[PDB]
Amino acid sequence: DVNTLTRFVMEEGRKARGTGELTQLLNSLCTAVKAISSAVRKAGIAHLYGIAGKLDVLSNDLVMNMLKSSFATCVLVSEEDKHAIIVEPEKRGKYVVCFDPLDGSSNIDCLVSVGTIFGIYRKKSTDEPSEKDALQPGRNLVAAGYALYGSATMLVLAMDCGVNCFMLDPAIGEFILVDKDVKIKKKGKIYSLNEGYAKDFDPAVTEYIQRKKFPPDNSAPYGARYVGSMVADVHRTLVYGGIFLYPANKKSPNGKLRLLYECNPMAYVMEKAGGMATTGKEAVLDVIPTDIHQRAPVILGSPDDVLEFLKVYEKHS
Amino acid sequence: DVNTLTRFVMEEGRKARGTGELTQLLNSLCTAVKAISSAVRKAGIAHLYGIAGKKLDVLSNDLVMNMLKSSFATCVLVSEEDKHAIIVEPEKRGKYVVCFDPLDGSSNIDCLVSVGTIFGIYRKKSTDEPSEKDALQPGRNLVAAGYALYGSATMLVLAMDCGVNCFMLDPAIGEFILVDKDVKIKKKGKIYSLNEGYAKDFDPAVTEYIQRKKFPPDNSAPYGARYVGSMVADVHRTLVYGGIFLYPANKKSPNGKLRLLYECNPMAYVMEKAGGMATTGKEAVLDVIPTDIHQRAPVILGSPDDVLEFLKVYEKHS
Amino acid sequence: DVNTLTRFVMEEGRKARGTGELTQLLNSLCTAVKAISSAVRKAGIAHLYGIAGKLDVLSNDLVMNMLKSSFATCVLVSEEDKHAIIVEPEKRGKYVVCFDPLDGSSNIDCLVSVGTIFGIYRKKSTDEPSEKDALQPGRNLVAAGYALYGSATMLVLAMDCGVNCFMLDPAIGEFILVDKDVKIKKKGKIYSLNEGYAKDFDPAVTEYIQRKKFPPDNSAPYGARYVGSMVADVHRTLVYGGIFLYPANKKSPNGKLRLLYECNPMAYVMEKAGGMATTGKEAVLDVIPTDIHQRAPVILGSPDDVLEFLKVYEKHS
Amino acid sequence: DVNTLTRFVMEEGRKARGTGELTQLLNSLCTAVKAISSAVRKAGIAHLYGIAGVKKLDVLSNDLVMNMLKSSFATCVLVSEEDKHAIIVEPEKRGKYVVCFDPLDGSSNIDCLVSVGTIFGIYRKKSTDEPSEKDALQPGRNLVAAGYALYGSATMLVLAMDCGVNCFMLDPAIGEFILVDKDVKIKKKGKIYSLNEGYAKDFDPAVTEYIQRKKFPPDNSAPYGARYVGSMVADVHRTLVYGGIFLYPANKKSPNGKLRLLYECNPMAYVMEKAGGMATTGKEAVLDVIPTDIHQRAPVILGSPDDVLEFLKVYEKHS
Ligand SMILES: O=C(NCCCOCCCNC(=O)NS(=O)(=O)c1cccc(Cl)c1)NS(=O)(=O)c1cccc(Cl)c1
Ligand SMILES: O=C(NCCCOCCCNC(=O)NS(=O)(=O)c1cccc(Cl)c1)NS(=O)(=O)c1cccc(Cl)c1
Repeated sequence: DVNTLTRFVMEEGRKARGTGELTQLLNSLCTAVKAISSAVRKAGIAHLYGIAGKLDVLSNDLVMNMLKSSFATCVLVSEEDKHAIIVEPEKRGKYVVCFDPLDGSSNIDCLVSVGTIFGIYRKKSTDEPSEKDALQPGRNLVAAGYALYGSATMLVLAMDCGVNCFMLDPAIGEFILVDKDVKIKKKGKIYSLNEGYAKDFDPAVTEYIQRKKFPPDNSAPYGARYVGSMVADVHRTLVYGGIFLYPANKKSPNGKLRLLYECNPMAYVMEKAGGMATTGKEAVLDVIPTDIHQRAPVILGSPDDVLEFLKVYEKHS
Repeated sequence: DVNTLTRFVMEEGRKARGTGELTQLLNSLCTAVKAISSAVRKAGIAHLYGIAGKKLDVLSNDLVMNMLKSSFATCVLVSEEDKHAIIVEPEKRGKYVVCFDPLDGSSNIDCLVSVGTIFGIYRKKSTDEPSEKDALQPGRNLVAAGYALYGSATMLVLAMDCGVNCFMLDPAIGEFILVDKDVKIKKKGKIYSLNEGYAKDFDPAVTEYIQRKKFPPDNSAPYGARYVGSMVADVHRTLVYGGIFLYPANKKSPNGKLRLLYECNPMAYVMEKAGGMATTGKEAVLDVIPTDIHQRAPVILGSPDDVLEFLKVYEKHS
Repeated sequence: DVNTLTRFVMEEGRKARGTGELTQLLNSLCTAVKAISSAVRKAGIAHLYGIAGKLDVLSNDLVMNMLKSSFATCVLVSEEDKHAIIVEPEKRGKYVVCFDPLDGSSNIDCLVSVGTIFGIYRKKSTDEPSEKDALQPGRNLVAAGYALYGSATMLVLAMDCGVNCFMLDPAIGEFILVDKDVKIKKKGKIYSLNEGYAKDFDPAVTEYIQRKKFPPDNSAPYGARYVGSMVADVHRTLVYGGIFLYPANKKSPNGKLRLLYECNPMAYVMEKAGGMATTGKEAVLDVIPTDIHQRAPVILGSPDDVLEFLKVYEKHS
Repeated sequence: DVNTLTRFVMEEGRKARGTGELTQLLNSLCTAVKAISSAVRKAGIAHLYGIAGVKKLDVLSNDLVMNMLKSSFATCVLVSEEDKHAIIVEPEKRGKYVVCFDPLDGSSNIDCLVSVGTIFGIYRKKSTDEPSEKDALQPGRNLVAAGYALYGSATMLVLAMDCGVNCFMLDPAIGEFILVDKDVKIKKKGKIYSLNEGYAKDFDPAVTEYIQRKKFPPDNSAPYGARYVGSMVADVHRTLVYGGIFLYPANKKSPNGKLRLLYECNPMAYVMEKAGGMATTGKEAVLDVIPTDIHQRAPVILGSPDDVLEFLKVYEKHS
């Protein structure tokens, strides 16, 4: 039977005997994602160019506004906003959402794939909502995932039931379930990181990547791919297997990607698909945050590959 | 004033006193590209999954083939998807030869990587009966070339004698809107792009060149690295931001991997019309004289300062 | 604050402490309407004409399949099907749906407005579901409405809480609430019927139309509009006021429109909007059907206008 | 073989050995029509209702047609239903054609989602004088091309030229007008009549008798059906496809009718005649009226030729 995101979350909710509030959140989020997709594919650009005589800000406003009006959220953390946004009392629900509304957009002038990353927590205390409600370890996530605006638009939704992938049919504005309960390969053949900054690599990263290009045995060297857009690179990692690295170094001892709305959601998707996500010292999902914009190193992907990285990493520690 | 692809080529043709045949070709191609874009973004995918109770690269080929045949502007069509050249039936024969890659990069489309359509347009040069040999022209002979990139948005980049112009597809109205006129690439960039997974097979010149990007001998900042693995995406980034793109020969591909007629030549032509460069290492891509419609070529292309720097390293290794 | 059909029905259901089954039905119905709208506006028609080298049937297939897979329905009556469709046991829910999947399509070759009409009943008996479960008076409706595929696509949904109008935004595939708790004008200035059958009119209709052209109280004559597509004519009646008539004639002594899936849904929308709908002898919603395809005369619209017709009708007994 | 509006006009132009200027006009017009269609179907309406935290359609449509036509380099004088005076195209963008158009005909009732449309008629500038409003004061006989876009259940462009009438369906997935009906001809006699009978008390006696004949046929034939959308493009297009008659006639309160000659009556009369139909004011062919004011009204009775002739017989009978 055909299945849409709307029908899927309703049915997972009836199984869980839920009240429907998380489904309202996700419905509102999907509406925002269709609106972002439409703007990212440049619907209406002819009007900007005078036929009748910003993008990351618009994406942020869409997500912010749909979530606030969902009546399901109370604290909203965005990559685009210095402080957490506190939902006004009359619209407050029980969930905390951290999101990157248009990840990768700094290079959107070249039409690179971009995406929306999100992580959904249940508010844990009864105190007045504040930034501290978003300072939960990724282990506490209720749901997380991303929309990828690539050759097509796809929503990847990870929850306790696993990882499910929904293709946006723009003819009708429906997310169609096309990949159910997806699992990542145990071991891949692609490595993904910015090798231009090799001079700053931690010595363990240098050795691990050397082994991918120059295997000490008779295996074939890994292929290299690096889009420079986290959603594109992580989704390829999910589909094809392999490893994605944005690691710490001496100049950036905490990495550069942001824990709350980049690393944790991707780490959660990965673990629900049978993959791994490490900072090098611990699981990303076990980091207890102290700053809503704090950075974390991340190495994620096929478990055999992540474990091999950790072997080399331990060797230099 | 607002300008569309349709209006633009018609006006360039009136300037040149043309008969309208190349405009008919380009109109037909743009119709195919909009249909390809629609299918690549998965419009109607719900019907495949049973809402009411062809593979993309095949459909893309059919769209380009059929639109070009019915344009009455072409006589020989070479496609990545077809082993032999397609000879247009006599009643629909026009004067142009088109080599194209209908959905470049589609082998990884299952991860939604950017994909694209690449095309190069020649005038048929011989008076012989149309045949595969009509497509064996060096890229220097191109009349027009370019690509559609199906990325975060769909864009058509069209290079001609007048320069390079970029048109954004507005899917609300099915129009390509002129958004970047007479585009020129930066003289020098800060990004290098190649599959470093083949580092073990690199010839010494490539190895040294890449070492210079990571460990600059003048202690300037290292280049950043980007490699989508989809040629249209990487070349378009190279055009927009500058830098250098490399697909050199390796042990799996001793004659390079990218295809001369419908990947390297069209991108080389766009690059040169934008003030960039494109070389095999031994000569300009556009100067290679093809002998086989699917033959491969090594390619190094992008900002002129960067390609020239590579060629100095190449000369150093003779 | 912005509101979608998805969010609206979900929020009405949470207010009512519902189990979500009617929402699943209405969500499935909205998906089908968007796919019908896409096909009616001829998205993809270029493929039929060979770019790469039925409409009422498709609409019926879209509604049947989405409702079956909603797990909310048990009996389905369609204009297109001789007998009621009984949902297979594993997909059975508690609701009965009568619908006209593409009303007006007989004239779609001239691109007349067309529409989808639906009425939703709860199954009342514990017996195995059967065609007889749809033989309920319109008084028993739980929800009803229509999608109009006109200059734009609009879904009008009537329930106990009133009538709400949602515009389909085709850029994002969302029904946006644009008219809340709609009420029809007490009296309009437009009458709508096929005057081509004047030779067959009952004397009461003849006299009423005479009053519209030659007003006895010195008011201006009514304008006449008759699209010939019931959804288009009824929606204008809702928006501008006035009266719509499809009375009996010699070709159709019981009228021409079908009680279960044309007259009843429109009568229910009208009454929920403060309007009226009568056969001449009784309220449409009070007719107790004995055949799922039975016909009924219908006079509906602004209450002052219908009452004036009934005043003339009673004069002729 | 598939044929699009753009491909069709290029090929008609190469046949005529034309310079392409009219094709540029028609291309620009098609771009505006696709943009009108998008706005009419309410693409983006969610932004008006606060999804992220504004011209009326008839204003937007006029702006779209005006701007696309000016930038076509193919026009010199532009007459719009929306503008009191003709627009004179600036010298650097002047071409040889005069365009009269109604950018969103029927829009006054668009709040009920009635079918609406865009109507256009294209003239060659005949004089060597400086371009002025007078260049639009040509009889419909002089039309080079005319037609309409109907935004109904689907969007269709009907284009009438010397070669006949052709119908192109807009495929909104790709923004292409696809040729679906070639060389269209109207039925010789129809079975539908179309006019606002609510104003019957003001009818001219010939109209009263003709409509009486449609409802109470004197020869035991079947009475005609009645249809009246109230949007001219929708009613005229149904008339083209199914046959019959459409009436917006003069009366004593409105001796010149209500519809506008230059950008409503003339283009529809031209489409009808190119399809083998008729269009009359009652006293003469619409296309033969010589206008003196760009916004002047004309009565119009059009459609299947036997039906129109029957009307004219009734009209002549009442002198
Ligand atoms: O999804 C969840 N539950 C499923 C839905 C059940 O609750 C629906 C509440 C609204 N009620 C109705 O609509 N009722 S009605 O009869 O249809 C009705 C009555 C009157 C008017 C109308 Cl129009 C309709 N729970 S969850 O916590 O969000 C959740 C948990 C786990 C995973 C996930 Cl993904 C989500
Ligand atoms: O584009 C080129 N020329 C532009 C104008 C071509 O005009 C030919 C079109 C056919 N003629 C008309 O349509 N005539 S009409 O009066 O409008 C007419 C008459 C009757 C019915 C109608 Cl409906 C319309 N030349 S080129 O070689 O292709 C070329 C060269 C260089 C760069 C490029 Cl990009 C392209």
